[PDB]
Amino acid sequence: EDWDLVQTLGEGAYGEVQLAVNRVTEEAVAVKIVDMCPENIKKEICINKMLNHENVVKFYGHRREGNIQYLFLEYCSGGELFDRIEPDIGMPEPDAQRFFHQLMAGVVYLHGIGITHRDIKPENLLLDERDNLKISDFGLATVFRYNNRERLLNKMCGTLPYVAPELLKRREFHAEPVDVWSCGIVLTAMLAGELPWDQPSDSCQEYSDWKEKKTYLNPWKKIDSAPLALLHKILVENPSARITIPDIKKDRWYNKPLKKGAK
Ligand SMILES: OCCNc1ncnc2[nH]c(-c3ccccc3)c(-c3ccccc3)c12
Repeated sequence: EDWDLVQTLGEGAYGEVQLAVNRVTEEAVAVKIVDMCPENIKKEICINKMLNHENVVKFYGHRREGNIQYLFLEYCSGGELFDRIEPDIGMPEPDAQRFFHQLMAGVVYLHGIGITHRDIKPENLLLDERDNLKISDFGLATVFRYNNRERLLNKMCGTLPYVAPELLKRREFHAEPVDVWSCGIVLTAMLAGELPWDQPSDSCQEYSDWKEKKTYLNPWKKIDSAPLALLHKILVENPSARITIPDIKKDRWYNKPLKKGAK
């Protein structure tokens, strides 16, 4: 089945994404369009074929079509999580907890099959029709485990506000703690409506304030003791002392009843 390109959802750097609706079955699917150094897109396709989870953007197929590559993907009519975050306020705590539960479920899945996303942020977290979170954009993703053997990462990538301090300070570093750190920055953004720092370096005043436990300053003063205590465990400088995902599922705020059922 071939598809018709109706509208443009959003032009994201490398090219554009379009709402491709078939005119027979009316099945809606997003379509990333990248103009082909084609090791970035060919790696993205292989990793996408491995994926199969409720909190990850599904990959249906692809088409070389001469020079223009067409990644067919799951359509998410809700848009980005970025746009559900009101500046300076964040969102209701119950909403933030549900999105965090779904984010952890998706990140647990990826880490279980040996994949790290490497650029988790509200802009890459899409929402479907019933507001379920789905991790998207695996163009920076890579294998950190193969045949039950971990491999350290050496490539610096991602986004500076969301990036863990060890990838700026160390030549090599574990992949999983980096993903956990960025999930913690996403949580901060959901509960405060702002990012805590430009980068986690010692040459950044805001980061140094956080290490000195000065939680009377923004954004920490907007949060609340329960989720803040979880943030104290995630945003630990040393990745070996940093909390893991199994232990995040045992956290008090993570298991606090807050939100009601379906409407
Ligand atoms: O898989 C990541 C590719 N992008 C997408 N994939 C799958 N479903 C999607 N819905 C969207 C989208 C939905 C509502 C409004 C705007 C965009 C987008 C979107 C496309 C470009 C930029 C940002 C978001 C999208």
